[PDB]
Amino acid sequence: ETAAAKFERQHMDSSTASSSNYCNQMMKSRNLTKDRCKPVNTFVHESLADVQAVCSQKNVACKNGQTNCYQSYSTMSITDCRETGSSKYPNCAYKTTQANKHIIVACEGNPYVPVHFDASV
Ligand SMILES: Nc1ncnc2c1ncn2[C@@H]1O[C@H](C(=O)NS(=O)(=O)C[C@H]2[C@@H](O)[C@H](n3ccc(=O)[nH]c3=O)O[C@@H]2CO)[C@@H](O)[C@H]1O
Repeated sequence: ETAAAKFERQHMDSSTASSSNYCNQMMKSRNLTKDRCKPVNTFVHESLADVQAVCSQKNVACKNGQTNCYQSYSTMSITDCRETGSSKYPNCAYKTTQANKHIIVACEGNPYVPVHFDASV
C-alpha cells in the first residue's frame, strides 16, 4: 500500500449524513481496528479532487514541526471518530460526530498529494 492509498483508505469517504453507527462500521470496514483500536480518526466527505487541491493551499506548520502541511481555504464536511470509554478490542466502539471545518493535511511526493491528516480547525 502506497502512502497516498493509505490516506484514501483512512481519511476519504466522498459523499454529497453519518448515523450514530457510522464510525463503528467505517473503522472496521476500512481496516483501522485490525491490530488495535485507533483512538481518533477523521473521514472527509468532499471530493478527492477538492482534498488533493489542499496541497496547493495555505502553508501552515505541522504538529511534528515539518513545513509540508496545508490548511484548506474553504470549510469541508467531515466526520470525527473517537473511541468510547467502554470500548474494548477487538470490539472497538466509537462516538460519531459530524462537523464542517477547515482541514490540515501533510503532502509528499510526485505527484504532490496528501499522506497524513494533521488536524481540523
Ligand atoms: N508532516 C508530515 N509529513 C509526512 N508524514 C507525517 C507528517 N507528520 C506526521 N506524519 C506521519 O504520520 C504517521 C502517524 O502515525 N502520525 S499520527 O499523528 O499519529 C496520525 C494521526 C492522525 O492522522 C489521526 N488524527 C488526528 C487528529 C484528527 O482530527 N483526525 C485524525 O484522523 O490520529 C492519528 C494519531 O494522532 C507517522 O508515522 C508520521 O510519519
